[PDB]
Amino acid sequence: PGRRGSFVEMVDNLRGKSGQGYYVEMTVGSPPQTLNILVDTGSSNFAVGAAPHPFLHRYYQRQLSSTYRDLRKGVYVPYTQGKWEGELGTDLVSIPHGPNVTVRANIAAITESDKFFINGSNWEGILGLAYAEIARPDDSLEPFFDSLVKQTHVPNLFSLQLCGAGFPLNQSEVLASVGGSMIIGGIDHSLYTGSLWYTPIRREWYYEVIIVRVEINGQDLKMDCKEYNYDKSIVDSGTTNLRLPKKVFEAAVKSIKAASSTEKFPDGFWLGEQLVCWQAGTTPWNIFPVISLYLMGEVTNQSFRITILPQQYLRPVEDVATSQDDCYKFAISQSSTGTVMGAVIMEGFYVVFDRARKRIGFAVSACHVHDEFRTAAVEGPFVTLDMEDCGYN
Ligand SMILES: C[C@@H]1C[C@H]1CNC(=O)[C@@H]1C[C@H]1[C@]12CN(c3ncccn3)C[C@H]1CSC(N)=N2
Repeated sequence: PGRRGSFVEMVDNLRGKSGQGYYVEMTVGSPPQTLNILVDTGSSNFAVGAAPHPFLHRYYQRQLSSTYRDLRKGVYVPYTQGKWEGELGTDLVSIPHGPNVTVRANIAAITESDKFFINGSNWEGILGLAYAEIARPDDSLEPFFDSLVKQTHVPNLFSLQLCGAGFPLNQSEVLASVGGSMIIGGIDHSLYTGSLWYTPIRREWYYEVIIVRVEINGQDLKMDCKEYNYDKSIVDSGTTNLRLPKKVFEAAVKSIKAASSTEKFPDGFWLGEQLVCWQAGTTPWNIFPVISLYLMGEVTNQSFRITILPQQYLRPVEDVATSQDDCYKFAISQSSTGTVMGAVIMEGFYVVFDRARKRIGFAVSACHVHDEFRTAAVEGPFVTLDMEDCGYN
């Protein structure tokens, strides 16, 4: 049967790119104040700029909202590479290109920050879509999606199609371009090809999953599978890169270098810091390997795999000269906090966050970048034993 798309009202509601984030339009307050909001599956707070900042063109003005409620409590969120801090309250919230509902939700009004807002990103706040366990300051602060489900008939599921262009976008192009879809309350069949395969959500905190096998061009990385999930593996639209635990990163980069050895790149490239450039149109995709992550299936002793191309893990960037060369950064990097399946991974796939059934679905994205010879893939099943043992305790 032909694939019908039954969520037209939400298709194409995102903008952005992997390096700066994908965002959706929201409104807060009465009368509605429009803000662009980063979709972040790796955190659980709805937090919006609420005071001037050099990188904000607008911000939430609580004094202008008749429906604002002050919770008279602060929240401070320091993290590895930045901080956000603010004041808790509630207000009415809508998603214009979302379900036709308005809900009362917690909002952290950000008053101070450090390397949080991104120059030219076009977003003014973040929508943490993960679970209450990791909400700040504590799990009593109900996340937005939990409020949405509790207050409306919206089904307890959302799905993301993040669409990488495969080439750089400036602020102008990125403002005019469709960056993907967030389907609130359903699955839109127009956004993917082939079958959806589901992996269990291991625990409802982050969107935690279990990786059971890794291959580079079909060659097994051959690590103890616990290494792949040390100390967790998560799906995080608020991270650019595929991030891998130190040991796994070292093994993966060794293998990717070996596969790509017909061309030599500086250390700075492999450290994700330095761009590589080729003459227009000549990027040698074929010398770079595909990468497969096998995920625990829903059936006992079954796994499936997702396969990405260099068109996913090489992130398009602009040159210093803004030349006609095609340039990229290596978007795989080291983690000390587990595997992070970030935006560059997610760009390969339509990802279904099936909270109701405690599972995450993957299918090949209708908007993934590929070439005439290779495409991204989601394939199964494989017989895989002792998969629970891959999880870290
Ligand atoms: C793809 C986009 C270009 C990337 C920029 N990403 C971001 O600015 C992300 C929103 C942030 C955070 C908000 N963070 C946090 N940690 C604990 C509790 C609440 N918030 C951590 C911080 C980094 S990782 C993450 N998923 N979310």
